Amino acid sequence: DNVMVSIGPNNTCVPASVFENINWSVCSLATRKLLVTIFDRETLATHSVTGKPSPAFKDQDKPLKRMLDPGKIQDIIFAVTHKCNASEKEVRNAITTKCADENKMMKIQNVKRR
Amino acid sequence: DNVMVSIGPNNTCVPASVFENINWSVCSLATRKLLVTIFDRETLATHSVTGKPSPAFKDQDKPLKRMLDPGKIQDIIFAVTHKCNASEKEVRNAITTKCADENKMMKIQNVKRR
DNA sequence: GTTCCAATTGGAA
DNA sequence: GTTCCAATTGGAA
Repeated sequence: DNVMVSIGPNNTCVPASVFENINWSVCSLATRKLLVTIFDRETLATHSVTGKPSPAFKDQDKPLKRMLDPGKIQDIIFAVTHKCNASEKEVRNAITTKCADENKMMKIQNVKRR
Repeated sequence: DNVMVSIGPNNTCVPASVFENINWSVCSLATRKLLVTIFDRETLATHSVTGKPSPAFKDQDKPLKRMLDPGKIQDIIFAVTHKCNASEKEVRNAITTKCADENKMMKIQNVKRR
């Protein structure tokens, strides 16, 4: 059987095969694995943790990214903080970085498309 | 005629009275107090952890900032990681933030002046 | 010695 | 269909 594991109070799930194979000793890698299991790469590339614009590029024409599903993010934070003993801030920083990483990859694939 | 405590292996010293009263329970607050004891405002407002420009502003001509004394910064990281059980990255982030904060205050006081 | 925060960036390893 | 880093920013609190 392919058993789904509930990772937090909002019942966001990942397969047991994924959950049991996460290295919970490295916060950032655990967070990245959950993210690519729960969200498609396109979502990660076009969304952010908070949905707020960067203060450093105010009055510009950068796309405004919407926030990732808050209930799913809350569950990821729940799981990683309880299993890695990291702070919520540490988990959120890993999500910010992963979203930025996926955005970079999307920009590359768009260049190919022309 | 006071005791100067060495906070790390490079022998960066602060007065014992300052050392004994630092808030070692909050990494960033300990770091900030060490910074204002060890460096003057002008230095904090015009220097950075690495002395390298931001990758986010390469097309702009932002003011250059020199690197804060590495021996002293290494000692600040030593002190805080040992007495607050923070990570080196956490301490360095606190330094980045304090430098940015003092740079902001310098700029504010200029507007205020004229 | 305001203090802390997260979005964006180029590029090393 | 990589991972991680630090400088800059406006603004919450």
